[PDB]
Amino acid sequence: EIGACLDKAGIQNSVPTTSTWKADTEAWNSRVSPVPSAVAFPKNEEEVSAALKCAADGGVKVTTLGGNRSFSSMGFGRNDGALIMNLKHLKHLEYDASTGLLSYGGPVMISEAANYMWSKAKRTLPHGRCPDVGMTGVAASGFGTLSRASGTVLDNIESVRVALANGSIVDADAKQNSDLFWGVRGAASSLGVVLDFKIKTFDPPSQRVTNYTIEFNSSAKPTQQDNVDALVGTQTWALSKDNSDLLSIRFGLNVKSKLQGFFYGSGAEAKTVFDSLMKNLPPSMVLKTNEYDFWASEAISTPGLVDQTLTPRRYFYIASVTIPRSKPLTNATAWELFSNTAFAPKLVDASASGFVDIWGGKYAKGVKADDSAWKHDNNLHLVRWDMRSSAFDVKFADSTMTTMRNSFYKFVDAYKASGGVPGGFTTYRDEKWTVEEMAEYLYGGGNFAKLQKIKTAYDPNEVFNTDPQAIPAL
Ligand SMILES: *c1c(C)c(C)cc2c1nc1c(=O)[nH]c(=O)nc-1n2C[C@H](O)[C@H](O)[C@H](O)COP(=O)(O)OP(=O)(O)OC[C@H]1O[C@@H](n2cnc3c(N)ncnc32)[C@H](O)[C@@H]1O
Ligand SMILES: *[C@H]1O[C@H](CO)[C@@H](O)[C@H](O)[C@@H]1O
Repeated sequence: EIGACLDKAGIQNSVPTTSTWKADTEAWNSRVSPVPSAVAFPKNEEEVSAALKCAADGGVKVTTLGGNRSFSSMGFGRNDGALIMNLKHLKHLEYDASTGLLSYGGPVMISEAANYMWSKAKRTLPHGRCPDVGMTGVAASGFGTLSRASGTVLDNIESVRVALANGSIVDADAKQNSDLFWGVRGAASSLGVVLDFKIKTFDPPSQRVTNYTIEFNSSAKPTQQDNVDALVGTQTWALSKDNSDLLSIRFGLNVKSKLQGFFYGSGAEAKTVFDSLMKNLPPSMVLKTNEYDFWASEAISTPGLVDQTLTPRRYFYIASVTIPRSKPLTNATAWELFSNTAFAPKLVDASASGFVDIWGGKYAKGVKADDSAWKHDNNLHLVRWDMRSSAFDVKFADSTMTTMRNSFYKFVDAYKASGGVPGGFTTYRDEKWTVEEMAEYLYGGGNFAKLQKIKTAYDPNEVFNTDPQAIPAL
């Protein structure tokens, strides 16, 4: 039926009959498998509106595909029976030297954007650390090595061009369709088919880049306390006058934790930075560094960048929260994090691992709660803990993910108990959030109500409600 309306309009489409149905509806997380009603492949903006009319006519719900690297298979549902908007014909990358803006859309990959910007203008741009993530999907937040210095991916979106539920295609930015743009910066999937993003680009912040590892020396016998002190001390440094936003810090959460990242600088500059950080750390930890040119370092931070490499599918689950600078970790809450992650009993049939990405810095201090639908003002930490099996065709029981989830939220609850009001990270959204949880974590500070108001205005028939976490209308 939906497939017949589409065929009527001249729109290339896949339905369960089509010989390529299986390949066209394969999501990245093998644990979450939406069966959609159809996949549309519009060739221009006319076909985008014509496909949405078919869905509106039929009552079919719509979601649109980015790079198909959702940690929770969001791009295909997750509810069954949706129309999938595959924008592969609208793929583009265009750098406007007058504005410094990169314009992009369709299933454009992080690695593709970086290689273009590099060979076009020897420039960089905010991006995550997986090469095959879609730039459109990661603009729901997006944390990279330069984010302490330059903001998240979402923070650098200057405008979008959106196809709406009734076929109108509009431009939105801070000056025009401003409430829709606000909503798109955090709830894009609930609001339109976004056909174009404009992200700000940057000259590399240094010629040379020092990548580093800080870890306990091989003879140290680190306890839980030693690990806590390394985390709290890293926090102390980031909050100190010694802090540099040119230092990315991924704090690997393990019984022998370690810090890894990149300093955008060389020579004595890095040595002064590393020195003030080490002096905040347990005395048994040791620093190791290497030095590369800027572009080579990008292939280190984003492995597989230069060959635009693909990531294997995973039987996967992630839970994540942000720590706002309004409640930094205390030794007690830092302790609860370790007890529930690295020092938790191992999972019977999955590997759990993760890190605290250190956030903070000047840019985040100047993000206001209401700058976007996604509330991300003045964050200090990004906590990620995930589980995976060894192979996409190897599963772990639901009860295993339950156990892991209850442990992580024991930490979150202790953090709350300490006074903290944890936030969320859209690209690391908890697939098991209720709406109550999704609003508190992603859309706090009264953002959610304003979000519903914008939803009710721009999609009142809930065409864009393919997921239990899609924003409901009034
Ligand atoms: C590394 C790896 C290996 C994976 C699988 C994910 C990673 C990652 N590294 C990350 C990192 O360093 N930093 C991050 O912040 N996130 C990282 N992620 C997670 C990744 O950012 C997210 O999973 C993100 O959702 C990926 O986006 P995607 O490739 O576009 O995935 P989908 O195609 O499934 O879309 C995601 C979500 O957004 C909606 N969407 C996409 N494109 C849209 C347009 N044009 N208009 C409207 N809505 C759009 C999808 O419908 C879906 O809800
Ligand atoms: C999408 O459309 C298909 C074909 O009409 C249905 O079978 C499905 O249940 C969903 O409504």
